[PDB]
Amino acid sequence: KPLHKVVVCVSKKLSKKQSELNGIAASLGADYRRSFDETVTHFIYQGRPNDTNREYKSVKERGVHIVSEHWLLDCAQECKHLPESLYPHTYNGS
Repeated sequence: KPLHKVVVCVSKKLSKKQSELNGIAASLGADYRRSFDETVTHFIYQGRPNDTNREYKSVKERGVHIVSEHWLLDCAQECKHLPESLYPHTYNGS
């Protein structure tokens, strides 16, 4: 369980795939919340440079890790806790 200290929350933006992303997180030992709260450590979000998305801005200011969906996908592929900084919300794929 590489993600044992993680609590993910899938952004509203990624609602279409929330169960998939939560399941990947749980497979790696993480917990998840269905909406954002003070227990979340990692917010899964896809956005753009200088993003004005409301939920993104809110989470950003709380200092929580904001990562691309590809952070979960690649952590699962590698069975490893990959660094968050390689997977900003502006990362769209390899």
